[PDB]
Amino acid sequence: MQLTPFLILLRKTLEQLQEKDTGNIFSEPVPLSEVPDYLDHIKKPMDFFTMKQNLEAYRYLNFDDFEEDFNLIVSNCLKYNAKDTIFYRAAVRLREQGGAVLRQARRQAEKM
Ligand SMILES: CC(=O)c1c[nH]c2ccccc12
Repeated sequence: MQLTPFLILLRKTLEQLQEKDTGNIFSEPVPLSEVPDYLDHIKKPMDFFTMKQNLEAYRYLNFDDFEEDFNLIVSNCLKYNAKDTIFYRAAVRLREQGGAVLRQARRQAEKM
């Protein structure tokens, strides 16, 4: 299995996931200056910009590596934000719509 086609696939998949986050609330790290209690609750922050950096640093070499960080984006947001917020429901929506993107992309990776 070759590295370059796999990274091309992950780049495309990341772009498709970012397209689902229409408010761009997951595009960059949660601003810790605005939420000093965030790290009291969240052990490993994650966001799409950090994922892009990890991808280009060759830190994702299987689909699980990539999907685990996506799941952190979702789970951190569900954990930190109250159920009655836009942010919480945006993580639900991203889990649902992004899971579909991920299933098709993992299938492409399995074809490699
Ligand atoms: C994705 C997320 O939880 C957040 C994204 N931006 C934020 C700002 C304040 C509190 C939380 C957030």
